[PDB]
Amino acid sequence: FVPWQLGTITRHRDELQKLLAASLLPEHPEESLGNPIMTQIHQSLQPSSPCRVCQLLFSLVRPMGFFEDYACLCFFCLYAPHCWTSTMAAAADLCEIMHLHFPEEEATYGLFGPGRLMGIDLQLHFFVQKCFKTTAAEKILGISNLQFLKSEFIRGMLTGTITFKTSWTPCCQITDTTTAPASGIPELARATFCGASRPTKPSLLPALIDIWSTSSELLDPFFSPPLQADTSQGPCLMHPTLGLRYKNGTASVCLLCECLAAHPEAPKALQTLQCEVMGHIENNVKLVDRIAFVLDNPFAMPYVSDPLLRELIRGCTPQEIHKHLFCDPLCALNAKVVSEDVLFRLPREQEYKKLRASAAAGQLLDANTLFDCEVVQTLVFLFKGLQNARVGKTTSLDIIRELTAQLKRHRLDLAHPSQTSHLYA
Amino acid sequence: FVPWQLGTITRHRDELQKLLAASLLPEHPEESLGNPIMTQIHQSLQPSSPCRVCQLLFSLVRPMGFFEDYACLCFFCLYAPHCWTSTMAAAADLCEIMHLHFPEEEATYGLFGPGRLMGIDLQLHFFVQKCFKTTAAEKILGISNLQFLKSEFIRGMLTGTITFKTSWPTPCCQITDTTTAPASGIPELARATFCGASRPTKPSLLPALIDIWSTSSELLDPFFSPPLQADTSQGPCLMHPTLGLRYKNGTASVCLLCECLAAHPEAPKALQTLQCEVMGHIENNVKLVDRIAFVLDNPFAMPYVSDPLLRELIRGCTPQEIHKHLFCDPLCALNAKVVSEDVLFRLPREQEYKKLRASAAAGQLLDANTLFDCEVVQTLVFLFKGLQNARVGKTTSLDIIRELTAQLKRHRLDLAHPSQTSHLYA
Ligand SMILES: [Zn+2]
Ligand SMILES: [Zn+2]
Ligand SMILES: [Zn+2]
Ligand SMILES: [Zn+2]
Ligand SMILES: [Zn+2]
Ligand SMILES: [Zn+2]
Repeated sequence: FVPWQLGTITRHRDELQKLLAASLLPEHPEESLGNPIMTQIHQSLQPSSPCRVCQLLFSLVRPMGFFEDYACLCFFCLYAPHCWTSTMAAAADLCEIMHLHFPEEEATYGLFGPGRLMGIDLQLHFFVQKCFKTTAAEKILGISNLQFLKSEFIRGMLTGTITFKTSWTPCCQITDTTTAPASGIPELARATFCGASRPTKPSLLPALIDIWSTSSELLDPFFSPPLQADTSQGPCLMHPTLGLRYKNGTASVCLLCECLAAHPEAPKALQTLQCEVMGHIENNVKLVDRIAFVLDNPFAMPYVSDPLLRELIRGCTPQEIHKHLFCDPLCALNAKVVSEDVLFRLPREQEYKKLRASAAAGQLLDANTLFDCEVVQTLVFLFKGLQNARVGKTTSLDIIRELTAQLKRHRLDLAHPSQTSHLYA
Repeated sequence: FVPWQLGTITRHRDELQKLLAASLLPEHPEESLGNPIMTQIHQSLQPSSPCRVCQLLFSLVRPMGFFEDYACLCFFCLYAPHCWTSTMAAAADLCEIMHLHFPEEEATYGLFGPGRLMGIDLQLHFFVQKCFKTTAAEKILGISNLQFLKSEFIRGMLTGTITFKTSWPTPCCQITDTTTAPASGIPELARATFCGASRPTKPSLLPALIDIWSTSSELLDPFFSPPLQADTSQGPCLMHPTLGLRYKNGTASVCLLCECLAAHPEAPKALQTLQCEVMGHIENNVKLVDRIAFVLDNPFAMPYVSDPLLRELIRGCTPQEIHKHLFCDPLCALNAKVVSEDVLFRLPREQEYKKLRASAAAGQLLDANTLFDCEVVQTLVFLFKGLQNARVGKTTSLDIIRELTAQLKRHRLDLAHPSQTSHLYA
């Protein structure tokens, strides 16, 4: 069983349809007193609510093919960026794990939608809170403080306003002066996915473009949206920012972060683009002009094989590319955690079988070895929260002050977060 | 091809008139819902919009001496003050460079105006942001923070209010790197090319200044005819750093002595000699504005100035304009520190000039102005002019003033205290 397979998405087009419909915003929220979808998402974001996915799983465990297939999904999620595509894929792969190991269970059918799992529940379990990580007991209270803050500011993005200064061991491996520097993905994963030997799994770009052009205007039939649904903002309740807002030629749903999780050569295609932008021009041309100059060229970016991804990146505005490579802290967090090999290279069966054994034995899920820091993660969500919701000016500049300090402690070079918050969505 | 030539201005009177017309303010701005000129300038000042001049250039390369003629223009700007005249000259010399090396492409004609280039675009590219300086890649992010601040406060001067403490942050420049020697002058290649009494000077740009600004403004109390429905009391001020002409205490937001620094070959040394006369001749406690009046009442004043036009202009300025320029305004101080009258106005020796161009086209001479170059001090100067010409909160206004005073002392610039200056002058 392997995650991130476009085929798994098409197989469950029926169930996902229930998930995609349930992840759209109401067309006219002001004309109803409530809405059951928003009520449940809002409930998932209250700090003392149960985790609906953790509760589903415990329901099923009170085989062997199951702890080893589930631990694969967890490992893939741990090495995946935070975005819509990762939630879609984790949704599909959770269907498959449930249809594989539990075909007789009623929880397996009608898995998504109102009263069952929702997009936000996937986000919380696999990406925001990472319930699957193996963590020591003495780290539990500390983690809950940070999870509390994340829930509050994510809920703020849903409802529109916020209700830190009171609330705020080295935090991670980077700030750890003892540790040996990060090699890369752990050894067993490098053995299993790496090497010129490997063909690619199918790209998720077609599904992404279908769903989002059908149910939003992000890009100006797998998914059919209802009316009394907001077809201008897409299935954004599966995205970290919970909405689609436009500013300065950018949008709150970053398309290049979607590419990091939906296409096999996006991680490095962008890393080389960043290198071309910094290195080719040797004078004081500003970053959005450098991007226009690099991508003005008719052959632009030959290092990218798939002409579709090339067509997409060259179609982005210089502001979208500026925001993603140099400004937004969540884009920076997304780029540092992804492993394009784990996500998209077809695994070698001999090495994969030990990986499943090791992960289900609880050995590869303690931390993302490329980047893993709940402190920086939390501030990234706090920042996106002040960017997308009403927040007090004084806490707002408190977050900005601390995020900048941590960005430097962790060797992440961005424009100043206050500039980023002025410029972009 | 040599920049800063009155002749270059004269031949392109056609394109340059179109720039001056597009550089006046609306006559009655409140009676229209918008204005395409103001909308575009305001668009050029947003931090994530492209540089129109950079975009013109890349569109033109996507010859063998274009890169060297453009690099000469850049070198001159680097050693030119920030003012109307320097924007006019860069406009003219950009025309000339386009007719020499790109005469069949349509971009060259209709170079200026709505939908094309504007004064703000020339100012941003050649003077405020200096896109041509050779900068290391690892320093770009930091630079964009400072350019952000500059754009915002210049945009405030355009619209009237501002929309620092959040964004503000090794020596910053050669002045505060106290392990280096104190600056002596322009590079050797430039010294060889421009210096020596043997060298004849190019024509004074003062007539062009005096003509254009008297026909389309009141700054002085036909190259250019202004349209109707335009504010003919403020001149082509959208080519000037303050984006308007306002008056206070016998001064105006357009400083005439800064125009002279860029428009006339002996203004830099004349004013520095005047500064010595003002400081040194009186030996008792007479105020600076009276000392200025005493030096310039004498009928034989400033005999070190040969050109009687420059001499009469300086002597006609009010003691506040001269007080403001020599002792108070921080943008006037930066302008005096950056300018080289030799580069701008002495006829180059062609054998050494060929070496200059090769160096400048190879990027070696555009790393930094060796007389003064500090983007920190540049940014604070634009912040201060912004609080002076636009609505800014009291707490952030007094924050700029205190940081600017600290940097002024750290860079050995002796000015009156900026709070005094902000109270006194435009
Ligand atoms: Zn969970
Ligand atoms: Zn950390
Ligand atoms: Zn992104
Ligand atoms: Zn430029
Ligand atoms: Zn300095
Ligand atoms: Zn001046």
